[PDB]
Amino acid sequence: SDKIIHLTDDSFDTDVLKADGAILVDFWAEWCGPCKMIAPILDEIADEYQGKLTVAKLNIDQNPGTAPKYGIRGIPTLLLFKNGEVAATKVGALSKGQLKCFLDCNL
Ligand SMILES: [Cu+2]
Repeated sequence: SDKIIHLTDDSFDTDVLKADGAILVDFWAEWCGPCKMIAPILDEIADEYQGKLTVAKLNIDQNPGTAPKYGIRGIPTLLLFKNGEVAATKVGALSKGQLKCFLDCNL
């Protein structure tokens, strides 16, 4: 969890929208079982992809406003930004194999 950027509604424009290169933003909440299931998987990808992209999470309990500006309907939802614009999204829980499948396709 040391390799994962903590986002807030206020920090978002700077950390994501203005970042150069690729960011994988994880929308999640403590009440979200399937969001917690993929947290470890996300830590390994921060690891293995450390030279390719940044991983970020935004808690929707404590930050209610950013997700609607993206039409996100419930969590987990992963958004891949490239230079502050969404390139692709993946809704629902997934496995390690499915997550790197998703990444290896847009990097
Ligand atoms: Cu860590």
